Amino acid sequence: IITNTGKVTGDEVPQLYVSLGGPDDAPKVLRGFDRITLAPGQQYLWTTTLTRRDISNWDPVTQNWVVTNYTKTIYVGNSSRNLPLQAPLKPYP
Amino acid sequence: NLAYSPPFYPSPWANGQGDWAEAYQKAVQFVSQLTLAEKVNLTTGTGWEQDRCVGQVGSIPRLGFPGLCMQDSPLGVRDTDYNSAFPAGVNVAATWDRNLAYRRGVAMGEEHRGKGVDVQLGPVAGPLGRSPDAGRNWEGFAPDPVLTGNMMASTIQGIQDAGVIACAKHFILYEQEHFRQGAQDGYDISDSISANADDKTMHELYLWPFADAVRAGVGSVMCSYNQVNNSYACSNSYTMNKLLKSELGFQGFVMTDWGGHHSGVGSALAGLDMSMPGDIAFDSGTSFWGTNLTVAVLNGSIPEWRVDDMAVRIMSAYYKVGRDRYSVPINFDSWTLDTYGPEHYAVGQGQTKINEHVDVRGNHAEIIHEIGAASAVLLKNKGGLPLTGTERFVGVFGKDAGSNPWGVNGCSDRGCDNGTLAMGWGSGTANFPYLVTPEQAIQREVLSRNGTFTGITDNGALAEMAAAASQADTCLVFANADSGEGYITVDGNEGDRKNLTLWQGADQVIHNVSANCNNTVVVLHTVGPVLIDDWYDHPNVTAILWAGLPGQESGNSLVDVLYGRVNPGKTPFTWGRARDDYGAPLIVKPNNGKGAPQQDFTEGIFIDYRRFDKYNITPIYEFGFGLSYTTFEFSQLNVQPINAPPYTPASGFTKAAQSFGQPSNASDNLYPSDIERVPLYIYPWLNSTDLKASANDPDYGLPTEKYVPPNATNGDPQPIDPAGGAPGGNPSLYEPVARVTTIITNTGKVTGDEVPQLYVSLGGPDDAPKVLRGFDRITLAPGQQYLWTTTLTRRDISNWDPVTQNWVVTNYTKTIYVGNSSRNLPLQAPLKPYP
Amino acid sequence: GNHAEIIHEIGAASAVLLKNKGGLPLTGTERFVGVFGKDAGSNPWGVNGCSDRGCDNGTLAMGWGSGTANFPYLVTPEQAIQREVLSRNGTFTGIT
Amino acid sequence: SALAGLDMSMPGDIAFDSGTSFWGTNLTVAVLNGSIPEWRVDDMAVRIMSAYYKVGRDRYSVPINFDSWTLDTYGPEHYAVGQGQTKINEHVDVR
Amino acid sequence: GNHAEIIHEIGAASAVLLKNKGGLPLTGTERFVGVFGKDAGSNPWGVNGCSDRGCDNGTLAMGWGSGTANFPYLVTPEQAIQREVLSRNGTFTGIT
Ligand SMILES: *[C@@H]1O[C@H](CO)[C@@H](O[C@@H]2O[C@H](CO)[C@@H](O[C@@H]3O[C@H](CO[C@H]4O[C@H](CO[C@H]5O[C@H](CO)[C@@H](O)[C@H](O)[C@@H]5O[C@H]5O[C@H](CO)[C@@H](O)[C@H](O)[C@@H]5O)[C@@H](O)[C@H](O)[C@@H]4O)[C@@H](O)[C@H](O[C@H]4O[C@H](CO)[C@@H](O)[C@H](O)[C@@H]4O[C@H]4O[C@H](CO)[C@@H](O)[C@H](O)[C@@H]4O[C@H]4O[C@H](CO)[C@@H](O)[C@H](O)[C@@H]4O)[C@@H]3O)[C@H](O)[C@H]2NC(C)=O)[C@H](O)[C@H]1NC(C)=O
Ligand SMILES: *[C@@H]1O[C@H](CO)[C@@H](O[C@@H]2O[C@H](CO)[C@@H](O[C@@H]3O[C@H](CO[C@H]4O[C@H](CO[C@H]5O[C@H](CO)[C@@H](O)[C@H](O)[C@@H]5O[C@H]5O[C@H](CO)[C@@H](O)[C@H](O)[C@@H]5O)[C@@H](O)[C@H](O[C@H]5O[C@H](CO)[C@@H](O)[C@H](O)[C@@H]5O)[C@@H]4O)[C@@H](O)[C@H](O[C@H]4O[C@H](CO)[C@@H](O)[C@H](O)[C@@H]4O[C@H]4O[C@H](CO)[C@@H](O)[C@H](O)[C@@H]4O)[C@@H]3O)[C@H](O)[C@H]2NC(C)=O)[C@H](O)[C@H]1NC(C)=O
Ligand SMILES: *[C@@H]1O[C@H](CO)[C@@H](O[C@@H]2O[C@H](CO)[C@@H](O[C@@H]3O[C@H](CO[C@H]4O[C@H](CO)[C@@H](O)[C@H](O)[C@@H]4O)[C@@H](O)[C@H](O[C@H]4O[C@H](CO)[C@@H](O)[C@H](O)[C@@H]4O[C@H]4O[C@H](CO)[C@@H](O)[C@H](O)[C@@H]4O[C@H]4O[C@H](CO)[C@@H](O)[C@H](O)[C@@H]4O)[C@@H]3O)[C@H](O)[C@H]2NC(C)=O)[C@H](O)[C@H]1NC(C)=O
Ligand SMILES: *[C@@H]1O[C@H](CO)[C@@H](O[C@@H]2O[C@H](CO)[C@@H](O[C@@H]3O[C@H](CO)[C@@H](O)[C@H](O[C@H]4O[C@H](CO)[C@@H](O)[C@H](O)[C@@H]4O[C@H]4O[C@H](CO)[C@@H](O)[C@H](O)[C@@H]4O)[C@@H]3O)[C@H](O)[C@H]2NC(C)=O)[C@H](O)[C@H]1NC(C)=O
Ligand SMILES: *[C@@H]1O[C@H](CO)[C@@H](O[C@@H]2O[C@H](CO)[C@@H](O[C@@H]3O[C@H](CO)[C@@H](O)[C@H](O[C@H]4O[C@H](CO)[C@@H](O)[C@H](O)[C@@H]4O)[C@@H]3O)[C@H](O)[C@H]2NC(C)=O)[C@H](O)[C@H]1NC(C)=O
Ligand SMILES: *[C@@H]1O[C@H](CO)[C@@H](O[C@@H]2O[C@H](CO)[C@@H](O[C@@H]3O[C@H](CO)[C@@H](O)[C@H](O[C@H]4O[C@H](CO)[C@@H](O)[C@H](O)[C@@H]4O)[C@@H]3O)[C@H](O)[C@H]2NC(C)=O)[C@H](O)[C@H]1NC(C)=O
Ligand SMILES: *[C@@H]1O[C@H](CO)[C@@H](O[C@@H]2O[C@H](CO)[C@@H](O[C@@H]3O[C@H](CO[C@H]4O[C@H](CO)[C@@H](O)[C@H](O)[C@@H]4O)[C@@H](O)[C@H](O)[C@@H]3O)[C@H](O)[C@H]2NC(C)=O)[C@H](O)[C@H]1NC(C)=O
Ligand SMILES: *[C@@H]1O[C@H](CO)[C@@H](O[C@@H]2O[C@H](CO)[C@@H](O[C@@H]3O[C@H](CO)[C@@H](O)[C@H](O)[C@@H]3O)[C@H](O)[C@H]2NC(C)=O)[C@H](O)[C@H]1NC(C)=O
Ligand SMILES: *[C@@H]1O[C@H](CO)[C@@H](O[C@@H]2O[C@H](CO)[C@@H](O)[C@H](O)[C@H]2NC(C)=O)[C@H](O)[C@H]1NC(C)=O
Ligand SMILES: *[C@@H]1O[C@H](CO)[C@@H](O)[C@H](O)[C@H]1NC(C)=O
Ligand SMILES: *[C@@H]1O[C@H](CO)[C@@H](O)[C@H](O)[C@H]1NC(C)=O
Ligand SMILES: *[C@@H]1O[C@H](CO)[C@@H](O)[C@H](O)[C@H]1NC(C)=O
Ligand SMILES: *[C@@H]1O[C@H](CO)[C@@H](O)[C@H](O)[C@H]1NC(C)=O
Ligand SMILES: OC[C@H]1O[C@@H](O)[C@H](O)[C@@H](O)[C@@H]1O
Repeated sequence: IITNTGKVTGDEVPQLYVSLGGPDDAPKVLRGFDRITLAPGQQYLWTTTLTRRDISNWDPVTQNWVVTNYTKTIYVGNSSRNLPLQAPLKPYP
Repeated sequence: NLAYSPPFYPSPWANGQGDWAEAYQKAVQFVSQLTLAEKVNLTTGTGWEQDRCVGQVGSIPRLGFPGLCMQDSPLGVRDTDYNSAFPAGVNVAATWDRNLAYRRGVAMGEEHRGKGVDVQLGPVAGPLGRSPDAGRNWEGFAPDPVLTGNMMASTIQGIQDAGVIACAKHFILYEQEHFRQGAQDGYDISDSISANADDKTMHELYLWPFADAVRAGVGSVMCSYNQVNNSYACSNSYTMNKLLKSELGFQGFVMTDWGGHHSGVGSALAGLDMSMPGDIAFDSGTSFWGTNLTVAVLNGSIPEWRVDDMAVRIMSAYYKVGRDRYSVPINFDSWTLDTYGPEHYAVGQGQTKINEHVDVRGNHAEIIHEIGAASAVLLKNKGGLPLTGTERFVGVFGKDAGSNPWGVNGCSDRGCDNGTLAMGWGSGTANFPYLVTPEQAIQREVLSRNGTFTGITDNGALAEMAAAASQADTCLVFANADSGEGYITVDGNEGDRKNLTLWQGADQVIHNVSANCNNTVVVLHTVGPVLIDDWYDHPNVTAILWAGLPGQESGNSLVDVLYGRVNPGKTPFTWGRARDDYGAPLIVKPNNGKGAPQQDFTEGIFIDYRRFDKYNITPIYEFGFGLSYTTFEFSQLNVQPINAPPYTPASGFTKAAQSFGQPSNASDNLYPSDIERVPLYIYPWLNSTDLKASANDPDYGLPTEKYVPPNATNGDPQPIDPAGGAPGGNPSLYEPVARVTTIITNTGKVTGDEVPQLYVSLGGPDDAPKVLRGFDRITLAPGQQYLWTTTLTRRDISNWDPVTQNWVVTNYTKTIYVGNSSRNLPLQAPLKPYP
Repeated sequence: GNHAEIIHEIGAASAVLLKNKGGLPLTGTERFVGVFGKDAGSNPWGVNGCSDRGCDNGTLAMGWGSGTANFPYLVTPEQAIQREVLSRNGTFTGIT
Repeated sequence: SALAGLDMSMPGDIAFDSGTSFWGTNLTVAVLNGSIPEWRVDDMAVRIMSAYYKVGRDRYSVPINFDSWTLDTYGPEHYAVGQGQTKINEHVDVR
Repeated sequence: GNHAEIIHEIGAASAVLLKNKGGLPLTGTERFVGVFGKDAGSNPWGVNGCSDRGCDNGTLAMGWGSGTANFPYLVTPEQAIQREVLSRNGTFTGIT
């Protein structure tokens, strides 16, 4: 949820970064974004769907895309460093 | 003896193909999560005046879904405030400019979006324009399937690009107001008028602009009030299952016109998706759907796949245009402008904040102004226009020049003609933020250049007019003609116009000013054509300008044309000498005893210019005609055949129908205890697990075979229609067959606009001598040359063959005509077969 | 000539504010401005339509008789308030 | 390059106005002498025309109405060698 | 105050058409207008950038010395003509 906490209508660019988890991976990588207009005090539920590719690495050995064993962490916010909310991706039950 | 509408079943289910694939997938994923009761909520409106929008289906609170809001109209947001009032569709048609149509669409969708509206109830392809005097033709575009079809597509794209579902209406053969909901004028008739047309006439005329709508991505279609071969349009399996969903491949949803719904099971199986406003009659507390549709699925009378397809089609439209991306809650109320009031307006309950007074107009005044100006049509000009700006004394004459004394929004649904005319009456309206009159704007312009001015708006004051006309340099005379939806009657005009002549006593005003002023310029604000034979050729009328219904900037857009700053369009309808010249008289008296009146489209394709052309009737001004402030010449016609792959009829089979959830039990469809049941409010729930008692239907209990036609419940793979295969029809119909190039040259002194027009003679004995198949709008400086290139499709040179139930290129030779009106076509060439 | 300028200046400066509890000046941020009354509007017989201005058919800008002159035009309260209101993005209705 | 997956050579010569091409006449000869299978060049042509038909050039085609080398209304078609005088700019407003 | 208006009206009325065989008036629909000359443009040092206007660095609207005044702004020929040409969808270029 994204809420306009100010006094005027405004545009936000919510962003979704993923940490793939491995020791050679980048701390995080952009995998989602949108641009929304919200009036004052308005809420928006922002829904993004990640794909297999968005949580894979390229493995030279098998010459294919793999989801490594490392825990993937999803971060949400409005720049590459303003990421107040985070959560791990768990297996489906 | 009595026209019959054959059955076609089952109701085609949505196929997830082509441009609809992403939206279908999201719809499925959404509807897959739903209970039966939640699914029924998407289908059924909550009752007349029970929520905030003109139409509103229920919510799905378990998933945080607020429902959908359906709001009028085709020319702006109806029944609110701080919105714009756009020009009428007939003016858009008169521009002959697709990109202006597009831009108006974006602008309208933007206002709907900012008010929280999900579906905008337009644009209008039906009425097409069968009869010049039918009351709602101004809401639509033109009596020509190509012109209207192109404007539908452009308009729909605009709307839907702005994040709002469009709704093509009224489907179909809704071509007059009298008897559209049956009994009126003291006549007792059992049922609405019935439009009876043959399969070719349906295909070559009325349905064609719907195919364009569907091909353009239109998210919804509204079925009409009238019957079609004596089955109600919202109950007609041939029009909704066969024509719209099978042949045209429509992948969105079909809603009822308001009170157009006539059955629960029949209508659902005959292809209907949404019931508006959701009750049987306004505030009856009863619905053919709602509780009844919950029961009809529970008791096996309607397959689960069908109520799933209604929901999947509804959410497909929603996802297709991006409704999940534009979060604006409903911030207005259609019933009152009060800030506070009842949510449930019909029963005075649930007091809350119902209008936020949000201003959605932005810079939309600019596209309204442009369309206003470009849409004006200069029918006559002997030097009277353009005005120089330095006339010493300017007279403005006629009530149509000035304002409504009751305020711009003073008469509900614009049901009056008390001044200048910028919009007809009925549901097809919006409230104005202001209206700039011709009087206001002309006075400002004349005074900007120190001219003197008088405005005489009492059409009774003939001595005063004569005297001032004796003294003025240029007399500007204004006259109008009004019409609208049939629930409103203005001076004996019950929606439909009771004649084709001028309103407000303007004829006499034209006569006395002409007599005294040798530089009289007449301006017409008419919903369509009027008979002008008695004054148009008067030597003192030095120009005639049709300005239609220009919306809120009427007079500002008018002065741009008058002073030559913006160039005029072309008439999108015929101006004939006499009424009888149009044919297709209105049925204003019952012609079937006490049964549904019978409107036979005996004329076939022969309406407006096709009729005039066929019978050699000479109009005063022909379809596609208009003068420019310069001259144009047409040269070097070249028709180049393309080696089209031969026509491939479609074949193969649909997927089998699917159910997205597990079957529901009556036990899970009871009113939840925590719900306070609003009186007359339409809900999906059952009083009890006793299905008969919860439906409360006098006729409850028959097995399907006894009241429903064969194959209505067939969920197995179906034959793909040979004329279908994709939205708009078989893709092989849209294969290019010819490339037409022609040179247009501005041979005059001033810059101007031309509307080049391409007409095709299909060539057979029963074809029209020429039908429009292409147009554009170009601006040329003096001496400038332009090569106009049009690519003709197979559909463009085909006829509908009832025998083979497909489109066919006949053996008769086709002739391409190129020029700037339906009768000024100096260049022609046969369409040759590819070597 | 340029005599409009003096007519305007006398028009303005001759106006008398008898009562004012808060209602004037207008701020230029009004969202919906209504104009009410036949005296805000035009004479429908035209500006010089009644001999010697011998009538009261719209806004009153001059009494009747020999103490009169013909108008080159007459800008009404309705026309001008509409213009000012629209130029500040306001909505407007005139009921006359 | 043909066998390595290239489909179109732009601007077509080896060097600018060199009069020589790695394809052109060379590609004709390469196919005729067996060095390049017919399926390869056929696949070059198919892939080119697949793009053309994908976006609907067959629907939206209009003749070229401008010239990249000069704004003059009249000039040479074959700008590089001052040849083939004709109307090369129609000055069409596409804005 | 509103003295811009008299300045504008005198500006215009003071212009002298010395020669004309077709070039004036402009139609307001020319497709490409070129403006040429350092006299069409701005003083790059600002409108009041030379003491007592003691320079000729752009368009000339006033001579130098005590017979001068500071400008609130100066609408140049380039500025106004570009705005007018573009208002009628013409193209434009200014070479100063
Ligand atoms: C098709 O469908 C449409 C839509 O439904 C439909 O539209 C309707 O058309 C109607 C017909 O045109 C139309 O009604 C006409 O309206 C005319 C204007 O109405 C307004 O003004 C009048 C007159 O006001 C004058 O006069 C009165 C005094 O009587 C005074 O009080 C006023 O202040 C004002 O004064 C001025 O004139 C004085 C002298 O008269 C002068 O002394 C003053 O100094 C000053 O100059 C008001 O009374 C109204 O209330 C409106 O405000 C209206 O003029 C016209 O009336 C005439 O015709 C009617 C028949 O249609 C008669 O009932 C009526 O008595 C009038 O009859 C005279 O004129 C006709 C022809 O014009 C003539 O044949 C008559 O014999 C008679 O002649 C005498 O007078 C004329 C001039 O008036 C002289 O020249 C002669 O020599 C004679 O002396 C209509 O009433 C209606 O508005 C419109 N409806 C809508 C909603 O749009 C249309 O009808 C349909 N078409 C068809 C073909 O069916
Ligand atoms: C599960 O729960 C369900 C939810 O409650 C529940 O549904 C209800 O079922 C009952 C039956 O049990 C339904 O009542 C019937 O409705 C029929 C249809 O009425 C409407 O449509 C008529 C036109 O219908 C044609 O077109 C439809 C598609 O539009 C087709 O489905 C139809 O089959 C029919 O097709 C024919 O015509 C087509 C051209 O139009 C053509 O393509 C096709 O090939 C074929 O020729 C309308 O005329 C009708 O309107 C009339 O009546 C209403 C009032 O009802 C008025 O307002 C109108 O002005 C007008 O006069 C509807 O819009 C009815 O036909 C059927 O009526 C017959 O039977 C009842 C007696 O029970 C008689 O009162 C009536 O006079 C009729 O008699 C005729 O047929 C009988 C045979 O039964 C025969 O004896 C007699 O001689 C005579 O000719 C009946 O009213 C009800 O609609 C459903 N309700 C809801 C809410 O959906 C279901 O029962 C439950 N199931 C179980 C198992 O429990
Ligand atoms: C309002 O009322 C009007 C008047 O009723 C409606 O207009 C009618 O609409 C009908 C469609 O619903 C249409 O029906 C067709 O008629 C054709 C021939 O009719 C001729 O006679 C009449 C009357 O005597 C004339 O007035 C008319 O002008 C004609 O001269 C038939 O050829 C059509 O049959 C085919 O389609 C129907 C369904 O539409 C199928 O049931 C039927 O099986 C036929 O289809 C097969 O055969 C054709 C033969 O050429 C094939 O081309 C086709 O693809 C199919 O082929 C399969 O089967 C064959 C073996 O048969 C096999 O070899 C092949 O491989 C395939 O598997 C049809 O009956 C009326 O003509 C039309 N009337 C008029 C005057 O317009 C109007 O729509 C109503 N409107 C509404 C909204 O309700
Ligand atoms: C089909 O469409 C219709 C029409 O939209 C839907 O009907 C509406 O359903 C909603 C949700 O049930 C309902 O809203 C409730 O109105 C109640 C009656 O006045 C309110 O009492 C209730 O408020 C409570 O819940 C809110 C959140 O749900 C809380 O924020 C609030 O404080 C209240 O919470 C108290 O009570 C709840 C139990 O109700 C309890 O759990 C809490 O702890 C707390 O004590 C709702 O806002 C509308 O009234 C309905 N509209 C009408 C006209 O009746 C219908 O739901 C749709 N059908 C389906 C199947 O989806
Ligand atoms: C489901 O859909 C069906 C329509 O297919 C819909 O049927 C309507 O139900 C009402 C209520 O049973 C019917 O009302 C009848 O109307 C006639 C009108 O002249 C009256 O004679 C009857 O009156 C008696 O019964 C009432 C019962 O509530 C009493 O209150 C009253 O005093 C009388 O004793 C009766 O009202 C109506 O005719 C049908 N309509 C049709 C076209 O069949 C049903 O209402 C829908 N269900 C839901 C839950 O919405
Ligand atoms: C087919 O493709 C081949 C390449 O795969 C292409 O080969 C090129 O041909 C030209 C000759 O036609 C070669 O150019 C020569 O280069 C040598 C340098 O080593 C020069 O000696 C040659 O003479 C130049 O200088 C002379 C001075 O007297 C001049 O008289 C003369 O005109 C020349 O300017 C000449 O330039 C070139 O080396 C090859 N290129 C490669 C990369 O192998 C062949 O031309 C193509 N065929 C067609 C029909 O296009
Ligand atoms: C502003 O527009 C209004 C709406 O058009 C105008 O009001 C209308 O004015 C005409 C002429 O005065 C009236 O027509 C008369 O009607 C009577 C009887 O009608 C009665 O029945 C209807 C219901 O069907 C009812 O609504 C009415 O109140 C009446 O009781 C006829 O016998 C006369 O011959 C004549 O035709 C309209 O009735 C009236 N309509 C409304 C909705 O008020 C008004 O004149 C316009 N004002 C200006 C300044 O132009
Ligand atoms: C804007 O206008 C100012 C003032 O006219 C310009 O500055 C002036 O530029 C001229 C030419 O470069 C200078 O001339 C110089 O005179 C000295 C003698 O004092 C001589 O030795 C130099 O070789 C040269 O001829 C002039 O002094 C100078 N004046 C001032 C007050 O600074 C300036 O160039 C203009 N700028 C633009 C961007 O157009
Ligand atoms: C066309 O307009 C002229 C006015 O410009 C009309 O001429 C006047 O007509 C009346 C009535 O016959 C004469 O008494 C006047 O002397 C004429 N005025 C002038 C200034 O010449 C002329 O009659 C109009 N034509 C028609 C057919 O009505
Ligand atoms: C207006 O013209 C009519 C004829 O159409 C005539 O009978 C009448 O006297 C004229 N009235 C005036 C005031 O000129
Ligand atoms: C539902 O039950 C109430 C009584 O609780 C009754 O008044 C109403 O008529 C019933 N509704 C139907 C549709 O039978
Ligand atoms: C139902 O459709 C099938 C074709 O799938 C056909 O065999 C059958 O004749 C139809 N049934 C009736 C009763 O018309
Ligand atoms: C209008 O009149 C005023 C005063 O004479 C004058 O300043 C202005 O230039 C005039 N305008 C025109 C276009 O003649
Ligand atoms: O108000 C919603 C609907 O109302 C009906 O009365 C009209 O015929 C429709 O065109 C309109 O969209």
